[PDB]
Amino acid sequence: HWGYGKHNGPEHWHKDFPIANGERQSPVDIDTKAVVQDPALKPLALVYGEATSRRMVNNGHSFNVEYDDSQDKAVLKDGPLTGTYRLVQFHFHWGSSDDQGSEHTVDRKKYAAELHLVHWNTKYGDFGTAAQQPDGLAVVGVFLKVGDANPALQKVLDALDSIKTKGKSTDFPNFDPGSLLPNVLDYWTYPGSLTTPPLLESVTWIVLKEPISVSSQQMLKFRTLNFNAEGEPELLMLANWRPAQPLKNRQVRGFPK
Ligand SMILES: [Zn+2]
Repeated sequence: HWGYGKHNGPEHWHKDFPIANGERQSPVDIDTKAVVQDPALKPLALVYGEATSRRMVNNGHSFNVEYDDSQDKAVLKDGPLTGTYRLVQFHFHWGSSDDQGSEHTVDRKKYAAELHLVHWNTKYGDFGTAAQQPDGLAVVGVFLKVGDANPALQKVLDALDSIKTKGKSTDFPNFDPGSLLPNVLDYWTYPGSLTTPPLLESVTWIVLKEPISVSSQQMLKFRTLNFNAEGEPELLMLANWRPAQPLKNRQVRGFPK
């Protein structure tokens, strides 16, 4: 019953998911003057060479590109992390116009979209178990800044016609998730939550400082998706972002500064 409209949107999620008003909620605004250095932090290690994409799916809230996380195929290590995290899926958040859509903001600046690469700590054996633990998940966030068309990204947007409505899926093999990363991997990090229900406070957020590009024409395609299933009255997926939440006792750290 949750979504992003007037009566089911982020303001109302707390009715079914009281943790929405928790102490470690995401996204947040990254106040760059407040960012702290920490000598414990390392370079990110994105070990995506053997990444194996499987399918793309419209789940009525966004669309996900799913990865085979049966083995250590595409992993995230180092950065702020202890141990090894496996990539399970990535997905996007976007807005109804180009001036908004990112979930994290940077000194209150909003980008057109935000990509989330979701990973789980292999110490827990499976995603479901990892998801209930403070150190269980790690999500890399990447901003999409309107400008030049992005080839790579197009490679994803072309498949959207095959999954217009809720529950539809399409084969999507051999997509390199590294192709959607900036080449410089400087990051901000803070302890946070999933940005969609159930909003579990089990995420180590790693938000890249450098955006990737997307054109205005490309942004249109995200907005062609349907929230509804086929045979139901149309309700376009015009926007699917949660706004910034109170930072409360937390500090954002930056690497390398
Ligand atoms: Zn997300």
